[PDB]
Amino acid sequence: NAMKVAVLGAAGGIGQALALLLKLQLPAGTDLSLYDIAPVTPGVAVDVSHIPTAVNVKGFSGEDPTPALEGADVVLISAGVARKPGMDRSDLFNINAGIVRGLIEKVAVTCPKACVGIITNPVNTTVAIAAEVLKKAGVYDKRKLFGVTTLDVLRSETFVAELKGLNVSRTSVPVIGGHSGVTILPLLSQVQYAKWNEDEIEPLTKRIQNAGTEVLNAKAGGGSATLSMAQAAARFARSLVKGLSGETVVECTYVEGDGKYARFFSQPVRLGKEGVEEILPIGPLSNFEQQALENMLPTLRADIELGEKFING
Amino acid sequence: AMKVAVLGAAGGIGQALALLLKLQLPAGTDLSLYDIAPVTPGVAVDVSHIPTAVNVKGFSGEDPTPALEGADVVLISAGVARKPGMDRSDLFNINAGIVRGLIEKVAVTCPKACVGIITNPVNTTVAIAAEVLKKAGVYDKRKLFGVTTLDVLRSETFVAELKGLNVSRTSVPVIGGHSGVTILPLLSQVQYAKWNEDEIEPLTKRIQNAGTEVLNAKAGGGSATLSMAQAAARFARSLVKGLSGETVVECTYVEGDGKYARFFSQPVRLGKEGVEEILPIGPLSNFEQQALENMLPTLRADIELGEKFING
Ligand SMILES: [Cl-]
Ligand SMILES: [Cl-]
Ligand SMILES: [Cl-]
Ligand SMILES: [Cl-]
Repeated sequence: NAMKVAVLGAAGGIGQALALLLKLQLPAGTDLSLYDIAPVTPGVAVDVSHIPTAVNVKGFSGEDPTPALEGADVVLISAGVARKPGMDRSDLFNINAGIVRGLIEKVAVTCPKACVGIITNPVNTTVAIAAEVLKKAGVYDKRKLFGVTTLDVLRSETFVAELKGLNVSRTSVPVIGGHSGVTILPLLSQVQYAKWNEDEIEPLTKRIQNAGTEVLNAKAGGGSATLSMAQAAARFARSLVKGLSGETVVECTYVEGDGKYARFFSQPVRLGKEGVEEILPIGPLSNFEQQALENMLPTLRADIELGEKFING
Repeated sequence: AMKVAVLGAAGGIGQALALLLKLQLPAGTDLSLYDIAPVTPGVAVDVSHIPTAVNVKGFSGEDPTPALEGADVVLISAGVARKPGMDRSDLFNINAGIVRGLIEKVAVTCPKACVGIITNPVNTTVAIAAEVLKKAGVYDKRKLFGVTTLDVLRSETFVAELKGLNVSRTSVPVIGGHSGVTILPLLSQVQYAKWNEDEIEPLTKRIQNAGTEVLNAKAGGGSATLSMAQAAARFARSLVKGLSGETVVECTYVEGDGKYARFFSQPVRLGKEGVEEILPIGPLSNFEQQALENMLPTLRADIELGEKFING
């Protein structure tokens, strides 16, 4: 089963780093298709094609992603602008909403059965945009639409391991909710081998929720979280590919589930041959987490409604 | 606890290289990032969120000394890249000065480090680095390298595709230098490959002009950055392994016996002091012997240009 992974937004900061990681991490025989408007894109593919791995790479540019999307099983969307010094979530939605819409319109007609991973922010909102564009095209499969939240997981694993003296490579931290601010809810109470003092929970939780700011407000001037976001995306794509290939994997991801909390909600999901295999429950929460969960819902629902309205008016 | 420093960590190669090193270096290795651009501390914070046991820190401003404290390996990728129509030598005027400045700081801050020059033109900038190191009275031939590893990746890739070999396990030696006519893949030493008369020259020319092929395909967006980062990361991993006591052999541009040129790329066993032993190029085919004769005058001029930038 020769998998095909397409990257829409392969010329941007996240996109190029993601192209590199996929070239190095994808299983042998996988096809990697890179697309973006900029004419540098075919050149990004040629650059990447020189790395000696058994992953076939092709690059495409111009206004039409259809050629790049041919036979795609996984479509990763990293197009648009990332959060940079002096930009609010409003700037992201302002620029990225129309970009995501146009790309999904092409996914809908070119590879409607692909699993789509939305990396472009704000994920809470941009995933709803994608769902509505797919619905309008009459091909919406909620098992195949994902908001990539994995970066919150990487950050959680890194900080928990640092603070509690655990193995950074083998520490597991579930993260539920959404992908921004108070919607990011790391389930610190479910981490093994970590004894928490009351005073550590809130500061660590706020640190994880506000981690993007540490990058933007770094000394001397700061920048965007380009590289960690690419690795988070690559890690997610890896899990999707495994699921599509028949291997059992579980990832916290933003999907349209039972709607008990919000239409879209990130929780553990077992991935399979059709994308979502089973949306697993969030498990037991501490009083702090239960409270944090209840607190985020109005913000999350608003993020969702903003994306739905962008397409439906 | 080994320490790897990247001078030019905010550029295209640099950022990608910071990412790969964070993911590929052994557990407990320190990674230090520096660039004049003020985004560099942010690049390190960005990379630090990736959960691996590699500790990373970033530095900016005009002084790289803080970034070089205790470095065992120093990778220099700073400077500008090619524009469509240029050869690697046309970058000399801008990059010669950037390399000199950085090496003056390496010379006084971490003179015992293995220095890998990625900044083009490598054939010349390595010579610049050597002479700067000599004026500081700390030049150690065993610790200065021109990174040619991208020629090896390209060779491995093109040979595996053309000859039906395993791309992960095909070994292709590459000698000479790092420029159009100085890159010499020793296709005759590749195992499991019967070469047709008409296959050798086109494949050699393809390996030699690969940098130009990426440059043209990017349509003004620069030269190779992503494959170059992996090539630089692989070379760094080999140096670290050598420094740690493991045996590894890599084709790399170093100051040897001067038989071909003062600096020449050939297989080198790496060890605790950097170069452990510069190995012979082995048997060459008639085509390879002739390709080697044809490059020597160009290679010698590339070196002399770098020597004259510092000495006069
Ligand atoms: Cl490699
Ligand atoms: Cl979001
Ligand atoms: Cl890697
Ligand atoms: Cl990871």
